[PDB]
Amino acid sequence: EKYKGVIPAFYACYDKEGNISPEGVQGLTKYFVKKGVKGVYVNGSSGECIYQSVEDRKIVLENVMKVAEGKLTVIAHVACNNTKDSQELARHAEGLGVDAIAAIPPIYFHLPEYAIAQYWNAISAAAPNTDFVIYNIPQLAGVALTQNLFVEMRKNPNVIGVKNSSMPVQDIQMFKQAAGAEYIIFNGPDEQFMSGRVIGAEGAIGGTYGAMPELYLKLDECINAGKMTEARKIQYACNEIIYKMCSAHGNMYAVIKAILKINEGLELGAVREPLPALVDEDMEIVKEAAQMICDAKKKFL
Amino acid sequence: EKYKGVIPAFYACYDKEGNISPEGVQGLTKYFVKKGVKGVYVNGSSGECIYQSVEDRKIVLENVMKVAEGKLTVIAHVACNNTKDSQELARHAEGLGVDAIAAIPPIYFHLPEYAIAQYWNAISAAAPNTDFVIYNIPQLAGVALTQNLFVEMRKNPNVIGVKNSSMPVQDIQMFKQAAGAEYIIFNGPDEQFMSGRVIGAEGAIGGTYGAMPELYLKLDECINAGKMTEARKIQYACNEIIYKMCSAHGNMYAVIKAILKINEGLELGAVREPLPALVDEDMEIVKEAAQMICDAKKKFL
Amino acid sequence: EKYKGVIPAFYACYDKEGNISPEGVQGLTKYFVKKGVKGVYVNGSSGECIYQSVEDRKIVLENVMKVAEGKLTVIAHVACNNTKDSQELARHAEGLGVDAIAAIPPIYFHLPEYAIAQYWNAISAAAPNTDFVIYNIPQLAGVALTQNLFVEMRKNPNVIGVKNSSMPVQDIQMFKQAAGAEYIIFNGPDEQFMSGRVIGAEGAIGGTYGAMPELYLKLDECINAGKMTEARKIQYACNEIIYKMCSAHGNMYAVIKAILKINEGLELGAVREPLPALVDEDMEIVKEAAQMICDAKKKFL
Amino acid sequence: EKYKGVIPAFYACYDKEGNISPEGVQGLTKYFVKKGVKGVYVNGSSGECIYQSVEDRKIVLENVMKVAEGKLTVIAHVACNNTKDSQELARHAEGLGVDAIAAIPPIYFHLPEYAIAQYWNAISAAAPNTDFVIYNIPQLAGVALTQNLFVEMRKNPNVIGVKNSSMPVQDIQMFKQAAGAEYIIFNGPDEQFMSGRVIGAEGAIGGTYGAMPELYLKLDECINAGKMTEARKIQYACNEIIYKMCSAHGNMYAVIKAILKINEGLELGAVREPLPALVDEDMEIVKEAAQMICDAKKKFL
Repeated sequence: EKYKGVIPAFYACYDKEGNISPEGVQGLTKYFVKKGVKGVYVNGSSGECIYQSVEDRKIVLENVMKVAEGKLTVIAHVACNNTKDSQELARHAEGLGVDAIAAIPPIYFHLPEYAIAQYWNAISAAAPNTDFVIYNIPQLAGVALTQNLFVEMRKNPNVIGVKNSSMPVQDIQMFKQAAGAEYIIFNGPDEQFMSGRVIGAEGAIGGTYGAMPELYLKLDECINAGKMTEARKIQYACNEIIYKMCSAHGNMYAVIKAILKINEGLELGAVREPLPALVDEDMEIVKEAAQMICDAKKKFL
Repeated sequence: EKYKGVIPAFYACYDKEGNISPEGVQGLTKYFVKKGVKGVYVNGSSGECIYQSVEDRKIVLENVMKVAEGKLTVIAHVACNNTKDSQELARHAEGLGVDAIAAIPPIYFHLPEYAIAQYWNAISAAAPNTDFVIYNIPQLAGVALTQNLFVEMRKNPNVIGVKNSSMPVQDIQMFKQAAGAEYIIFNGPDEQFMSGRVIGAEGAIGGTYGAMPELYLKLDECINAGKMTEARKIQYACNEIIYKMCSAHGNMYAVIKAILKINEGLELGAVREPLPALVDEDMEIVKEAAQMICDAKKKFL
Repeated sequence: EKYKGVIPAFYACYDKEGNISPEGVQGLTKYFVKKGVKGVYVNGSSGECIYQSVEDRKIVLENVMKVAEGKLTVIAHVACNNTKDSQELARHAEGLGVDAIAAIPPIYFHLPEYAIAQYWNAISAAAPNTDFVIYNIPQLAGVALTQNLFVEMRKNPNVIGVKNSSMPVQDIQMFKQAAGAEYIIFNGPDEQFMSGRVIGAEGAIGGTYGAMPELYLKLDECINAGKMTEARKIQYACNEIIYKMCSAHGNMYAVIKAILKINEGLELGAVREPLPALVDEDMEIVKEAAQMICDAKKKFL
Repeated sequence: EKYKGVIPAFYACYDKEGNISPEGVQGLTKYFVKKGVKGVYVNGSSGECIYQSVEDRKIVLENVMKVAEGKLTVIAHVACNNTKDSQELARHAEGLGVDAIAAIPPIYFHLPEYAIAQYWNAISAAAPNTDFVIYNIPQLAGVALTQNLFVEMRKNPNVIGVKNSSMPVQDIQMFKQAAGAEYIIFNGPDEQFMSGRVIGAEGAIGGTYGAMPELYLKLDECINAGKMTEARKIQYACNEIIYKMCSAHGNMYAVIKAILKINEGLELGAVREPLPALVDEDMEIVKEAAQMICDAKKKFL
C-alpha cells in the first residue's frame, strides 16, 4: 500500500560548481512533500545516477532523509557498475532507514541470467531487512526480464516487485499475473501511465512526474475513480508536455530543472556531462512547456 | 461509429482438400452475426492472406458478403505482395459493397516511405469510394508507421485511420492525438485490448477474438462502463487462454480452428503450410484451452 | 566446383507492358554467358520473385534454360509465400534440369525452426534429385539460421549449403566450419565480397554483379591469386558504384536496368510496383554510375 | 605504422583480495613484450574498465608504463560514465606519455550525436597532444558511428581513427574509404580478424589475443604475405578456441586468466563482479582450451 500511487523519480540537485547541493536536495524534497505525492525514487537514472560517484549518491539520500521520513515513502536506487559499489550503497541506504532498494541490471556487457541474479541477490544481501525492486529495462540495459529470471528473483523474500521500463503493457500484465497479490509492478513509461495502471501496475515511478506532479496525482485519482475520459484528457495533456520537453537541443532533465526554476523558483543546477546542456535557442521551448504545465493545472485541477 | 467495438479477424475456412470452403466461410460468418460482434476483418494475416491466391481471397469475401451485409460491418484486407494484385482485390471488394479496405505495408524488402505511400495510395485509388485503413506493424513488416508517413496518408480523404499492431500503446495515443476525432485507431495486440482501448483506440481488431467473442464484448462493455477491475479480470482470463493456445506445437490458428470445432461444431479445416499443423500431443492443450473458454464465459457472462 | 566463383542474381526482364519478356530473359542470359560468369541465380529477390506469379517465374526459368545449359550453372530460387506454390516451382525447375534449387525461409510470420525445416524439406521433396541451397537472411525474413536448424537441414542429403545474406562474416565461418568440405557457403553481401570469400565462402551470389560482372570476376581472380591490395582496390571501386546506385530515388534494380540500357543496350524494362520507379532527377545518378563502371573496367581489367 | 598489427586488449590483473595488482600488471606487460606484439590496449572493456574506479585505472596504466615504453605502443582507453572522470584519465594518460587515447561512446542513455561529439572532444581536449581513437560499438553502447558523426570527429586533428567493434566488415570499408590514408581502422571482432584486415583495417585490437598472441601474429604474417589458405586455417583454429572459452559458465576473461595461469604461470586474479566467476565444472573447459592453444601453436608456428 505504501508503494501504490505516484512516486516521482528524484532529480540530481547541483550547486553552481557542478557538485551535489545538500540545500538543493532538501529543497526538492520539501517540494514533493508539499505536492502530496506518495513517495520519491532516489538516485535512479532520472537522478543522473550513472554520472554520480558513490559519495555523491550517499549525500543525496542523506539529504532526502533529513526531510522525508514519515511523510514520503522512499525507494533508493543503489545499482552501480560494480557489485562492490552497489553493496556499499545498499548498506548505506538500509543504515538511513529506507523503505525499499532498487537495482537496474548489470550494464554495458550482456551478462547471463545467473550473473544478473547473483548481482541483484548480492545487493539484496547487503541490505537484508529492506524491500527490493528489480527492473525490466530492455531498451537501455540490453535484454528484458524473463519470467525464468523473475521466478528465480521471487525466491528472495525481500523482492517486492518490478519497475517495468519496457514499452509493452503486456509485460506488466504477465509479471503481475505470474507474481500475484504479494508483489507490485511499477509503471515505467510516463506516456503510458494510464494504460500500465489499468492492466495491473499498482505503482508508478516516472522521470517527468517532478515537472507536473499534481497532473499525475489527478490522472491517478481519475483512474482510481474509473473516469477514463477525464484520465485520457490528462494523459494527452501530460504527453504533449513531454513531447515539447523532448524537442529541445538540451537534455529533458535540463529542460525540467529550468521549468522548475520558472514555475517553482527551485534551483536544481544543470545536468552532468555527457548529458547535453540547454542552449539559448531552447529557452523558448522551456518557457512554452512551463506555460503548458500551468495551463494543464488550471484546466484539470 | 460503425468501426467502434469488437471486430474479430476472420479465419481461413478450408475444406478437407485444403481449398477455400464456401460453406465454411458462410458458416463462420453466421457464427459472428450470432455472437453480436460489431464487424469482421476479412483476409488479414489471421485469415492466412499471405498464403492465399488472388482467386482464393475473392471467394472468401464473396461468401462473407452473402451472409454479412446489414448486420456486420466488413473491413476487407486487400494487400498482396504486388501492387497489381492488391488493386485487383481493392476493385473486387468495392464491387461487393464493402465498408472499408485495409492494407499492410509492402513486405520482405524495406522500401522508402514514398514507395509505401505510393503502394497504399495506388490500392486506395482502385477502390476510390471506400474507406481505407493503414497499418503500423513494425515487428513483421520491418519499420513502424512514422508521423511523417501518417501525415502524408491523411492527405488521402479515404484514409479513416490505422490498425496499430505495434506493442507500445503510446503509438495509439500519438496517432490519435495527431489525427483527431475524424480518424480511428484499431487496437492490434489482443493481450493489451483494455490498455489500447482506454488510451485512444475506439476500434479493436484481433486474431484471438473468434475463439471467445463474448469475452471481448463483455471486456469492452466493462471498459465503456468504466469498471476497470471487472475488465482487468476478463483481460487476464483472455490472456491466459492465449498463452495456453500459443503453447502448442501447431500454429495458434490451427489450435483456434480445433477449439471452434470442440466448442461450436464449426469445421474450418486446417492451417495452410508453411503454418505448422497440430500434432497428437497438442490435443490435450486444445481441450484445456476450449474448457478455459467455457469456464471464462460462465464466470464473466 | 560448378558452384564456386561469381554467380550473379538474374534480374526481372519485362516488356513495355510490365509482363515477363521471353526475349528480354534470353537477351540477359546471352549477356551473362558472354561475360564468362560461373552461373546465374534465377528468381531470387533481386529477380523481383516476391512480386511475380507462379506462371511468371516458370516463364523466366524456361527462357534462361533455352540459352543457359552447358555453359552456365543455374540455381533456381523456388520459394513462395505458400509451401504448395514453392513445390510447384521446385517440380518445374527439376523438370527443366537446373543445377540447384534455393529457398528463403517462410516470410511475414516468424515460424518455429520445425516449420521452417518442414517448409524447406517439403520443397526439397518436390525436386528430390536436385541440389538444395538454404538461406541465412535475418534482416529481411526475421531470424538467422541457427546451427541447430543447420544441423537438421544437413540430414537432407540434397542440401549442398547456405546462401549467407547476414552481415557478420563470422556466420560464413561458423557454417563452413560446422558443415565441412562437402558443403558450400555463398557470400550474400556484395559490399563484403572479398571478406566473405577469404573466410570460407567458396561461392558468391549478388544482386549488383549483373551491373559490372567483369569487376567481380577480376576481384575473384585477385582473391584466388592472393593479391589482397589489387582485390581491395576493386572492392572499394565496386562499393562506391553500389553506394551511387543506392543514392537514387528509384529502386537499385531500376537504376541497374537503366545502367545496362546505357552500357550494354539491354532492354530489361522497369521494376514491378511497389518497387519505386526512377524519376527524372535520377538520370544524372544513372549516367554517373554507368560511367564509374566503364572507368573501373579500364582501370582494373 | 606504430598502430599497425596485433594490439591485444590488456586484462585486469588482481591480487587475491580483488584489488589491482601492480606486480600482476608489470607481469602481464612483460608477457606481451616477450611475445613480440605491436602494442597493448589498456583499460578497455576487456580490461574490466566498467568495473574499475578512477584510481584503479591510474594504477594499471602507471604499472604498464614502467615496463612498456620504447618496446610497445600503448593505447589507453580513458572513457568513464562521466565526462569529468574521463577527462581526469585523459590528463593522467598524457602525463605518462601514452601513444593514443581511446573512448567508447556515452553508455546507458542514447544521447544525440552532438552530445557524443562533445563527450569525445571534451576528453580529447584534456589530452590535447595525444592521438585519439573513437569507437563504433552499436551492439553494447546502443547505436553505430554514423558517417556524419565521423565527419564531425575528423575536424579534431588528434583523431587518428576508429576502433570498429560492429559485426559488418562493410563498416571498416566505409570508414577507411571516407577517412583515407591518414586514419586507421582497428578490427574489433576477433572471430573476423582476417576479414577486417583484408578489407581495410590496418590495426587489430582484441580481447582474446592475450590468450594466444603468437597465433594472431602468425595469422597477421599470413595476411601480409597474402597466403589466405594458411591464414584461414589459423582463423578457424582461433575461432574454435574462442567458442570453447565462451562455453564456460564463468566469464570468458575468467577462463582466459585461468588459461594464462596453466600455459604461462601468470597470476592475474579473478574477474570483478558482476562478471561471473568460474565454477568447478568449468575447469575441464579451461584445461581443454589451454591444450587447444598449445596444439595450435605447434601446428602453425
